[PDB]
Amino acid sequence: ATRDQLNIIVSYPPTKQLTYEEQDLVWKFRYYLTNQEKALTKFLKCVNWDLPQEAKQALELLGKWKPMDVEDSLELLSSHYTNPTVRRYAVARLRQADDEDLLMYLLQLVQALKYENFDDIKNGLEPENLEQDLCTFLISRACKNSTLANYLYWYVIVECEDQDTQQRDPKTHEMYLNVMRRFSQALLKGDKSVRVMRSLLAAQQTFVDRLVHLMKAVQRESGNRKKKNERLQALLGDNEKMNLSDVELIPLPLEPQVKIRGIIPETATLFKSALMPAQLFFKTEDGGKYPVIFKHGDDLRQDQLILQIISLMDKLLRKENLDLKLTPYKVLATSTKHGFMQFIQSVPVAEVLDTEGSIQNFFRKYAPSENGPNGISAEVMDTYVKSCAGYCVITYILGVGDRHLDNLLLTKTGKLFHIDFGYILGRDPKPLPPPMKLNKEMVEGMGGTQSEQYQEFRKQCYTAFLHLRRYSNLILNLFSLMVDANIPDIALEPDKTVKKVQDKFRLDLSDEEAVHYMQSLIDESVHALF
Ligand SMILES: c1ccc2sc(-c3cnn4cccnc34)nc2c1
Ligand SMILES: [Cl-]
Ligand SMILES: [Cl-]
Ligand SMILES: [Cl-]
Ligand SMILES: [Cl-]
Ligand SMILES: [Cl-]
Ligand SMILES: [Cl-]
Ligand SMILES: [Cl-]
Ligand SMILES: [Cl-]
Ligand SMILES: [Cl-]
Ligand SMILES: [Cl-]
Ligand SMILES: [Cl-]
Ligand SMILES: [Cl-]
Ligand SMILES: [Cl-]
Ligand SMILES: [K+]
Ligand SMILES: [K+]
Repeated sequence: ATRDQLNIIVSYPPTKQLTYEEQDLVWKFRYYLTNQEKALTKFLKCVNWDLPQEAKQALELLGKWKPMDVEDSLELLSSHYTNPTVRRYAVARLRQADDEDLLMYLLQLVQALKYENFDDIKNGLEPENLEQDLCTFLISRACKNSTLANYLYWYVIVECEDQDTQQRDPKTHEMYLNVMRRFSQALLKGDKSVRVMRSLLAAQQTFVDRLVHLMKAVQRESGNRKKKNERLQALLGDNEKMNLSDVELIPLPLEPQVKIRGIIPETATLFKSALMPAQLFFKTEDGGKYPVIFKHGDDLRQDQLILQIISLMDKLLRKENLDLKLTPYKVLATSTKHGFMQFIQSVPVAEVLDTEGSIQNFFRKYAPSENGPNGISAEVMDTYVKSCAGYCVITYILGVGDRHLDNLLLTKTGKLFHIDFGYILGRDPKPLPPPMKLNKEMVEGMGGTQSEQYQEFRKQCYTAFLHLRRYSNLILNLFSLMVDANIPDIALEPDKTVKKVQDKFRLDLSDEEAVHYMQSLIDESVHALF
């Protein structure tokens, strides 16, 4: 009875609001839940931190409570929590995570700095252990891991440049400046290995500055795209002036593990789109090539968030031994006005239909198999079905809209994936958008609704939906740290952002019911087509 109600309360998503009755109830069975790590956050939510006496007893129970998982500690860094001890406790719990998991959360943790003590961040500048705040922790971990240092720098530099924040929230703007100042300071006071990282960061910044200047200069050629391409390739050739073809092996901001010698001038060209982004081939240290897209005049931060979340969702699926052949390509804003994207060799589905008439034709042309399904390589088909299922569930959870055949891309190995996430969290250029985004071309690609593939596709959809639901706490916690970020589709309804994602998980349904729900969603989406 009562215990049953308590179990339901602790089972609530981290972002669900407890009623007054639910809160007073939790406060009553405090000592009866100290050994339930998943209940710690619910107790903390039910404490009046404005009352000295109340907070004192609460902090005491914190010390005797079974430590909470790192995934749940993210909740404490949200704006909801202002008690320094709780926030310090959250950092102590985050310290228990390795750098691979920490990097999965860094984007959100940089936003969570908005909820930290600004004066402490500033005062730190030269004129469970709980001595480190978030800023100190991130800087500490970055000094030990150049990959974390890379993303910390760029994530924070972008927030420093944000002119919206500068005008509307000068205090927050200054804080991020102070964060950058604290970072530089720590680097200059570190070991030889640490200090060199600072100059590497500076080398990256100047390279990006010269690339930006290059893009503007290309736009000085008033000719057609061919003429602009010739201007681009010519300017890239002059390392004396642009200094972008021969550099001192600096980490690639988009992917710091990749060291680059410069950009191949002769293979650089501009896309035929309004902003004319450039496809650039970086020369890597081992003689290889890393193709990127560099876009100027666009805020990539919404795309950056979605691809960071898709990367996380892929890793989660992979952890559960489910590889759905996803394409979490890398995105890095280098400013609110420009950034990099990892280029994935592929062809938009609209172009596939224009040139080959169908996905299946395309597959047969490049991946034929006599005994394969519909004369298509079984491996390619298996990749297509899995990637279809993965993105079908992922785009559904994230509420991605504006879905057409030009932002649905396909590789010759069978990988299908989505790009250009200008519409997320339920927004769409059109009203009454389909809840699930499963077009006829996709279903035809796998052999139609009568094909076994289809059935397998739904099976994969079920599996993925159940797996991701298990991580709804982590995913919702990360989104909760984004509610105040300068992201268009979040800024529109900040208060409703987490709810919109939470509802997609249908955590009110059991696993069995959730599979039925997914099936319905798939079947009705296919019926609409039909
Ligand atoms: C024709 C027209 C437009 C595009 S954008 C594109 C592409 C490849 N990787 N990637 C990663 C992110 C965004 N976009 C891409 N391929 C084409 C082909
Ligand atoms: Cl009530
Ligand atoms: Cl109380
Ligand atoms: Cl703080
Ligand atoms: Cl570095
Ligand atoms: Cl402020
Ligand atoms: Cl250097
Ligand atoms: Cl441009
Ligand atoms: Cl191109
Ligand atoms: Cl053009
Ligand atoms: Cl990314
Ligand atoms: Cl193409
Ligand atoms: Cl955008
Ligand atoms: Cl809409
Ligand atoms: K990839
Ligand atoms: K078309």
